[PDB]
Amino acid sequence: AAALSEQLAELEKRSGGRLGVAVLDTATGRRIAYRGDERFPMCSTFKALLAAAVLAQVDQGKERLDRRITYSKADLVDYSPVTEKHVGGGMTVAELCEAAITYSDNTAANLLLEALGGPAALTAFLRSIGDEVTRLDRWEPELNEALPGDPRDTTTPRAMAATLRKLLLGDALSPASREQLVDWLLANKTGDKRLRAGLPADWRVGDKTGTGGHGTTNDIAVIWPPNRAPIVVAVYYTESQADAEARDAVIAEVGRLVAEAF
Ligand code: NA
Ligand code: NA
Repeated sequence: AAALSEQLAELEKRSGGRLGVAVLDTATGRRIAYRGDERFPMCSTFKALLAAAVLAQVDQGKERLDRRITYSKADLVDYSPVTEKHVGGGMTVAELCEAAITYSDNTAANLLLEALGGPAALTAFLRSIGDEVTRLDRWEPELNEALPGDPRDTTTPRAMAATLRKLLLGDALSPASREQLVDWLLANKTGDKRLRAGLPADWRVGDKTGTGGHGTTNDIAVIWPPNRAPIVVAVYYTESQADAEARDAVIAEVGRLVAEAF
C-alpha cells in the first residue's frame, strides 16, 4: 500500500511530465500535496480568478454585470468559440465571465482583463486576498506558452488551492458574488474528460481547466460529495510528451486517486 502522495508520484513516473497536485478537505483541514510548492503555468485556470476579480469590482460599485461590451473582429484571438459569434451586438460582462469560465474563451478573458485593468490589476487583486505567489504577466493567447522554467503566468498547486478556497468558500466576495462565481464553475463545459471523469457521478464539481504549450493540461476544482463538506483540488500537469486525450486521462486518474483516498 502507499500514501496518496506516493500514488501520485507513481502516476507521474509512468506518465512522464511534471505533475503538481494540492488537495484540501474543508471538513477536517486535511491537506496533501505533490510538488505543491513548484510553479506551473496556469493557462486558462487563471480565468476563475479573473472572474472573481471582476466580481470584486462589482461588489465595490465599480462595475456592473449587465454592462454591455462592444468589440470588433480585430479583438478575436485563438480559441474564442463564444465571442466570435457576438462581434455583432457584443456581450455583457456576465456573459463574458461565463464564456471565459465555461468555454475557456480567450477573447472573453482579454475583454474582461481590459475591464479590470490588465494582468497587473489581476495580480494585485490576488495579493489583496493573500496570494503572494500567483502571477499573471501576459494577455491571451501568449500567456499559454508554458515555457519550462518561465515564472510568468504561473501559480503553485498549494497557492491555487488556497486561493480557490478563499474565493469560492471564503470571505473575499460578497455572498451574491460568491454564489455567482460558484454558479459559473458548476456550469463548466470543458472539464468532462479531466477531474470529473475520475470522480463518482454524484459528486458535484465546479472546475476551471487549462491547456497550453509544452504538453500542459490543468484542472482546478471545488468538489461537493453528497451531504459532505467540499474538497478543493488543484491539478497542474506540464512538460508532457503525450497527446491531449492522454493528458486528460492523467488528470482523470488524479481524480480517481483522490476519490479512492477521500
Ligand atoms: Na496548505
Ligand atoms: Na488528441
